[PDB]
Amino acid sequence: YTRVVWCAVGPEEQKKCQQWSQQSGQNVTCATASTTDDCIVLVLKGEADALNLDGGYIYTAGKCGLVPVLAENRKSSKHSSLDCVLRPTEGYLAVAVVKKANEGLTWNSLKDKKSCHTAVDRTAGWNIPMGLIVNQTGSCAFDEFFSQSCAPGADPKSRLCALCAGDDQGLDKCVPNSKEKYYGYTGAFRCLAEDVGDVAFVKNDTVWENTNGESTADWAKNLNREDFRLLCLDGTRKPVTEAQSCHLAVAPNHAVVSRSDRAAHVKQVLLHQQALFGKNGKNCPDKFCLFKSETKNLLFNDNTECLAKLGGRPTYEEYLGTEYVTAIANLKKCSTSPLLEACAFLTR
Amino acid sequence: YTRVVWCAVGPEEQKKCQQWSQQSGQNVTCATASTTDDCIVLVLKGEADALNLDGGYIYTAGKCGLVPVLAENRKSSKHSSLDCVLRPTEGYLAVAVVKKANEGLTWNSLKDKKSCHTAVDRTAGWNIPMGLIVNQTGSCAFDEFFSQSCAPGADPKSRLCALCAGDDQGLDKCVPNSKEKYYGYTGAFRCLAEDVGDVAFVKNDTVWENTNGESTADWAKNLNREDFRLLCLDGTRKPVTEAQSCHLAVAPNHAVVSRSDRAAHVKQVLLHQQALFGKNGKNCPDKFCLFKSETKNLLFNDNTECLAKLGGRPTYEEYLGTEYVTAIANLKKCSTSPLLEACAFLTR
Ligand SMILES: *[C@@H]1O[C@H](CO)[C@@H](O[C@@H]2O[C@H](CO)[C@@H](O[C@@H]3O[C@H](CO)[C@@H](O)[C@H](O)[C@@H]3O)[C@H](O)[C@H]2NC(C)=O)[C@H](O)[C@H]1NC(C)=O
Ligand SMILES: *[C@@H]1O[C@H](CO)[C@@H](O[C@@H]2O[C@H](CO)[C@@H](O[C@@H]3O[C@H](CO)[C@@H](O)[C@H](O)[C@@H]3O)[C@H](O)[C@H]2NC(C)=O)[C@H](O)[C@H]1NC(C)=O
Ligand SMILES: *[C@@H]1O[C@H](CO)[C@@H](O[C@@H]2O[C@H](CO)[C@@H](O[C@@H]3O[C@H](CO)[C@@H](O)[C@H](O)[C@@H]3O)[C@H](O)[C@H]2NC(C)=O)[C@H](O)[C@H]1NC(C)=O
Ligand SMILES: *[C@@H]1O[C@H](CO)[C@@H](O[C@@H]2O[C@H](CO)[C@@H](O[C@@H]3O[C@H](CO)[C@@H](O)[C@H](O)[C@@H]3O)[C@H](O)[C@H]2NC(C)=O)[C@H](O)[C@H]1NC(C)=O
Ligand SMILES: *[C@@H]1O[C@H](CO)[C@@H](O)[C@H](O)[C@H]1NC(C)=O
Ligand SMILES: *[C@@H]1O[C@H](CO)[C@@H](O)[C@H](O)[C@H]1NC(C)=O
Ligand SMILES: [Fe+3]
Ligand SMILES: [Fe+3]
Repeated sequence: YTRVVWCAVGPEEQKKCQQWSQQSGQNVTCATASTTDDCIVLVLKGEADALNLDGGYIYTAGKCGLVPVLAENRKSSKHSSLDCVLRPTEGYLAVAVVKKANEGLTWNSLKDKKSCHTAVDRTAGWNIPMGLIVNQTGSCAFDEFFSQSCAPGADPKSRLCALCAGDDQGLDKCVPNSKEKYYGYTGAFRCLAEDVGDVAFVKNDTVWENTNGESTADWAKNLNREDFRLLCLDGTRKPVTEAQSCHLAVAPNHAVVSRSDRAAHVKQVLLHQQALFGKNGKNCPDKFCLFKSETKNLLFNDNTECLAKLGGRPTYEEYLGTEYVTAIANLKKCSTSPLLEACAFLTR
Repeated sequence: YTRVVWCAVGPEEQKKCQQWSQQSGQNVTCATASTTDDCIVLVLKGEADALNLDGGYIYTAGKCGLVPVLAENRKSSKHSSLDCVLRPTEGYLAVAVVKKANEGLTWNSLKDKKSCHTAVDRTAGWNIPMGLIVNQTGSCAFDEFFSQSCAPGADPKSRLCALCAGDDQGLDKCVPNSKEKYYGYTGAFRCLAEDVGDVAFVKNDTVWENTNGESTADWAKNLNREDFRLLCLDGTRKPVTEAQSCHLAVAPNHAVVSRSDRAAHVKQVLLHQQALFGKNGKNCPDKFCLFKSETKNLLFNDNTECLAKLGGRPTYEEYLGTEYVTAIANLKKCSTSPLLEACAFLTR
């Protein structure tokens, strides 16, 4: 079996996948599922081979025995002659975002506000913010800390999914895939920009990438950077330019995960695949571009220069980092998770 | 060893072979095996010398180091003046064939349909259709694409062998030799003519050759040309008369293969052998006709005028054509093969 079966989450990621298969000549093929946890189960079960996960989902995959393969790398500030595949990975900035018009909304005034999230169990939209909120309150009532939220993945009949809009017919409310209007980085931002929520937990890069006409989709083009403000742990409301000291935490990059037995092969294929269809690649933009999806961060983030290597075969722990592992572990004492609990025997 | 040891597949091909031996005065003799792969292994091992293979089987033979010797060549409409052994080869038309009666079955609704095939790994019955289906779906789960199939050679306990009937006691279900009821071109057709399947992947010529009493065997004689029809890649359902732009792909002719050292010998013996017992032959029909097989396409196709030479020194690649070689290679990224793996190994 020399093909690598990519798991796509939802029809958008699935149609991109379909193309990737065709252009790579079935070097890559596609399994599909509604949610990322379903895909993690597909990879567990041998019906798929690999997928690109947010660090939060990498915690779950690693609890189920999967390992990381290749990290994402995005344009750096240091500017290095070292090649993208060899350049050290940077992290990204998890930040809270508000409309500047809503004054008097600081860190310490978030209770009973409407919040927007990428999805449940992701790093910027959930793990870091909710972990911090639980730490301060001394309470596991993250479910009742906000009046309403949109957090795809949560209990669909809960208040954490009250704000999620579904697709366009309004169906599949709060499924954690891009079919949902407010899924993901982009979706949490949109959720804020149409003021369905008061704060959005995203990354630094989302704010710039969707403001000042960088996205010429409906909601986004008209958006404006100065109308938005980064809440800090201190209690301030700084502008987006001040992200380097107004960030909630530093988040490990979305990385590819696979089973151990299939790791080295998947890496191989992917290293070559990005040569063919990556940023500066032979068939990019002729036949297919792997890291470009028309602003929907499909399969990978759109701002991915390339997939960088890692040192050795790292575990999910080494990759994510002892301290982020602990922050996650602690947030998860507040909440049992089916996939996590079914797998919990693998690490005892 | 001036004898050419022909490999026969099944007792049916074996008993025709036997006669061919006797009349040719042991200029040719017979080895036997259950399947075509087994015969290719006999040629590898020096235990046989040559046999006539479908283009798909020629790819496998070529991965194991065998070379083509003489193509089959069929009654043409054009050129027709250069003698048969010197006439350029034309290819053949791989087509999908359905009962006309079954409306609402085009190309794009073949999922969950019942399929009939010549055998696994052949050009018209397997490689071209499945290759396209895998390309369309972006998925290597071709085994689960059709509800049931008959594809001799597949895992006999699988669903791709569910429909195959065996011989007459029903034994040897789904072995890819003519003793199984739905093996080969003819066998795929019949699988349709008795509606055990909904589509059959065969060549143009099979359709005419079994309809309108062109065959006076049981199932075939009563057939009508217009009760069967050809699905197109566009999605149409045009007549068999319309084969020329409702063809799935162009198929390289069934060719004889041998080991590389024995090629030039086998050629001469065969060119002389067809002079003796061929279409236009001194001992045909008197004592033996090499290209007539009791309507069972034994050893060679029945519509074979003769064996034509090949241009230059061809590899299995050159003969089949750079593009169909790739169509095969990709479909085989979805499936490991024992003989191919042993040959990817031992010859290197
Ligand atoms: C699909 O995946 C295959 C498998 O990796 C890719 O084919 C491989 O790519 C190149 C193109 O010929 C070959 O690599 C080179 O081989 C030669 C030795 O002859 C040498 O320059 C280097 O050692 C280098 O590795 C390799 O032979 C080839 N593999 C096969 C089996 O042909 C292919 O590029 C991928 N295509 C797409 C569209 O994804
Ligand atoms: C927060 O996210 C934004 C958006 O990704 C980051 O800004 C981006 O930073 C890179 C590197 O600093 C910029 O590239 C630089 O731009 C100049 C063009 O003047 C170019 O010559 C250099 O080669 C260099 O790559 C990039 O333009 C910029 N993106 C946008 C949309 O402005 C920012 O660095 C992040 N902030 C923190 C604190 O990490
Ligand atoms: C089996 O194969 C051998 C070939 O190796 C056949 O032997 C050949 O038999 C013919 C006579 O039938 C000989 O032909 C000669 O041709 C010239 C014309 O250029 C003529 O002048 C001679 O008088 C003679 O007719 C030929 O020499 C001979 N070849 C060998 C190598 O001995 C044999 O007939 C084949 N038998 C069957 C049943 O296939
Ligand atoms: C699809 O397959 C059918 C059957 O294999 C092809 O029809 C056959 O075509 C040959 C050559 O065109 C015909 O031979 C002709 O016979 C007549 C005598 O009646 C003669 O006038 C011509 O000189 C030529 O020799 C043959 O009769 C015909 N067979 C049948 C049963 O109709 C057809 O050409 C194939 N079409 C495509 C597009 O591949
Ligand atoms: C089949 O794959 C080819 C490349 O091998 C691609 O160009 C084509 O688009 C694929 N088929 C379809 C229906 O897209
Ligand atoms: C809160 O602070 C940090 C989380 O940022 C954590 O290390 C610490 O254990 C927590 N303690 C309490 C009492 O919440
Ligand atoms: Fe993330
Ligand atoms: Fe064939």
